[PDB]
Amino acid sequence: ASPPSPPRGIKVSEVTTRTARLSWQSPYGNTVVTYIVRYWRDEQLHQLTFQVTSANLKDLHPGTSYAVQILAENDVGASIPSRLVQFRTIEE
Repeated sequence: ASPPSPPRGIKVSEVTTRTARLSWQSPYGNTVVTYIVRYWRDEQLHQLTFQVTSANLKDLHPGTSYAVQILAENDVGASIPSRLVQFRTIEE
């Protein structure tokens, strides 16, 4: 066994004033893998976990730039992070 490879194909599907919806694909095979979503304002650091390859980030600041990483995790440990994805919430 070994840590999983990174999540793949990360897309920011929708963005609103206070939410951002994320989509991705499971990592290349290395067992059960879950995910760690780290996001922050790009100008506190937030971290949430998910079992499915989608996440709706909530109660974000309007008209704000965000960075987001996603990591895969199994019972060995976490993958190397995704590349950083940039998105921007809609102004109020």
